[PDB]
Amino acid sequence: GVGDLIRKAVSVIKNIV
Repeated sequence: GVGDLIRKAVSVIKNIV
């Protein structure tokens, strides 16, 4: 469900920060 697909994105948000 939701949360697994978003991870790929969220994880990227921190990768830069």
